[PDB]
Amino acid sequence: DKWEMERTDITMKHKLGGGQYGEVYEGVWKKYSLTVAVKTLKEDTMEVEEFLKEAAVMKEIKHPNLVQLLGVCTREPPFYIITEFMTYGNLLDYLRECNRQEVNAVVLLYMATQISSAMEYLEKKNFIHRDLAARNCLVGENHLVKVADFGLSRLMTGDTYTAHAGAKFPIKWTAPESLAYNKFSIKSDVWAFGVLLWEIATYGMSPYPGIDLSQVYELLEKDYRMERPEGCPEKVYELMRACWQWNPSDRPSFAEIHQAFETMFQESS
Ligand SMILES: Cc1cc(Nc2cc(N3CCN(C)CC3)nc(Sc3ccc(NC(=O)C4CC4)cc3)n2)[nH]n1
Repeated sequence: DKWEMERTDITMKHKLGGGQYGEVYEGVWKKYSLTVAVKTLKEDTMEVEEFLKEAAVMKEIKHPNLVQLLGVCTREPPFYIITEFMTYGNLLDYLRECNRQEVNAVVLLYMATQISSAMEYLEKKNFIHRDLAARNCLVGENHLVKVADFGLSRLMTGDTYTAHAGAKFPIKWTAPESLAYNKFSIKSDVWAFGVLLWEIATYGMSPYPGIDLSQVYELLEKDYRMERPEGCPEKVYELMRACWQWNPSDRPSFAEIHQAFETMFQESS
């Protein structure tokens, strides 16, 4: 189709992300002399049919805060996924390494607003992300933020995906129903967003610090929750806590979350 590229239309410049993100490069889309992100997938690093579905899904995503697909090479391995280049890389290192006089309270609101905007779009369009976290958000000029959207899944909003047993999750971002029953839904993304909020409010501290992963589920079922971060506005902490309701249906929608942050951000200005 229109998205398919020739592998030679692109030239690679630099390895990106120190291994933490696989075979990924800063590249050049030669025609337009445009810097792009390139992800190359060797065989035996993914199942082909599922990769193609993930690529098919990206093709339908158009939102200012979701990484924009530019093209794909999907005939002979290695496969390429080509996207717009986000200059500053992942939001986790960005929060950790930033000048906080510049990346201040109002910028943090701005970043949370952008991300919830992305998630509201996914919510409207029947997708779930299942790995929402600061490390999977990308930052560009002027604190522009985009959620990485390569591995999204089609699921009717409100329905539940039951992942296979033996599936491994990033425990500290993972909702109770997901940890216990492998059940994922837009509401488990809302849970994960709450943790993303905490990462933002703390400028990229590791969540549940010091806590053994084996004990996290048990703590949560007894209504333990991370404490309000130093400096974090109470309304924002309230949003965090609303996102970490035990009952999935008690969590707000992303449409409601984004509106709340919209207000705060425009007010903070
Ligand atoms: C997708 C995308 C990624 C980027 N930009 C960047 C930029 C970046 N660098 C920015 C500059 N610092 C100093 C080093 C890291 N490091 C990464 S690390 C990285 C690279 C790729 C992916 N993911 C993908 O390519 C998925 C879409 C196929 C995730 C993280 N990504 N722009 N657009």
